[PDB]
Amino acid sequence: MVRGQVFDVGPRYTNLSYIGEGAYGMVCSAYDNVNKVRVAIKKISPFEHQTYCQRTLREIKILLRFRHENIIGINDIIRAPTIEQMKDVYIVQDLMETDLYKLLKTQHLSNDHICYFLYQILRGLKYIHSANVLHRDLKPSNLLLNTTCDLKICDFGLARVADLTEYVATRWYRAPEIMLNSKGYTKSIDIWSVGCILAEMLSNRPIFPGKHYLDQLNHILGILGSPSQEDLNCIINLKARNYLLSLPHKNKVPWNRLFPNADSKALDLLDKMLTFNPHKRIEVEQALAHPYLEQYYDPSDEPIAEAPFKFDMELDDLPKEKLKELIFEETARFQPG
Ligand SMILES: c1cc2nc(-c3cn[nH]c3)cnc2[nH]1
Repeated sequence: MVRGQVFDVGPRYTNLSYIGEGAYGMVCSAYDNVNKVRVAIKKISPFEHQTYCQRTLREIKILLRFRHENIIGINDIIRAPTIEQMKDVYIVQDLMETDLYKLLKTQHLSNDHICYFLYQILRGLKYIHSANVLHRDLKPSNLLLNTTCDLKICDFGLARVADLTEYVATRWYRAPEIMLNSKGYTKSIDIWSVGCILAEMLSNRPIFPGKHYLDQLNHILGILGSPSQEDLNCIINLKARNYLLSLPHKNKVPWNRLFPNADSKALDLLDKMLTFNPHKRIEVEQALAHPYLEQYYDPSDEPIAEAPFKFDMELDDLPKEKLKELIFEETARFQPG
């Protein structure tokens, strides 16, 4: 009953309004007749692909266990009463006004707004990393804003525990380790993404907008300069590593040349986040404690996870039929009864 596609969420949720297709499928706003407020509803139809099933179960478990101002929650989950009938799953969340991607398309951001947004992102990320979880897909369209500049991180379908050839909408925010298919990515890949987001807030355009795979690498090298052998210390393809090390030597481009009107403190922090070497890269607590964020930084008001997150049994080894069973169990609490 929307764009020709079924969206059965009534009778509680009425007055459907199409917002847009996303990672999982159709996203609509609806009127919650119980809470007398408009909400956002994700429709997911994952049960034919093993990876989508992973993503869905990942999203549900993470978001139901996390509790933080700067992280989207899950208000309700609608699905069929029997696992046989369950084809679609509807995830109900708070309706936000927009996301950072759209915002950066139309609006210029004051230095104080950039500073505050960055703080909220890192504050949320600090909690996520405290739960021993990597987000792995941080980007402007995954950062939601409400009417009063409150920021929430969303979409944890690609999240893993801190202990890939699938389609993604953009790779402009993926760390060099990820791009080079290394086997040992840590929490620092999220930090790299935030830096990219910081740079985009400062200029309203992406810092590394590659057209294709190898072009993505060239854009990075063109700004940061040629990587050393020590920078390329991850378990990576031997031929790909030799290729990078043989590319024309690039010098590092000064940040103030790319960002002439930016706060010098913002650029110093930006320099710490966009380091090629992951082990050189600044950590989330160190970023929060950077002078640029000093007016907001307060470790007494930055909640961490009560316990490190644990998918008690490992997930990507399970048949899609077993994952469906788990999704059914995790959503049983939201059923009438
Ligand atoms: C959960 C996802 C979501 N998305 C939007 C949104 C994104 N762009 N425009 C609205 C608003 N509220 C939301 N709640």
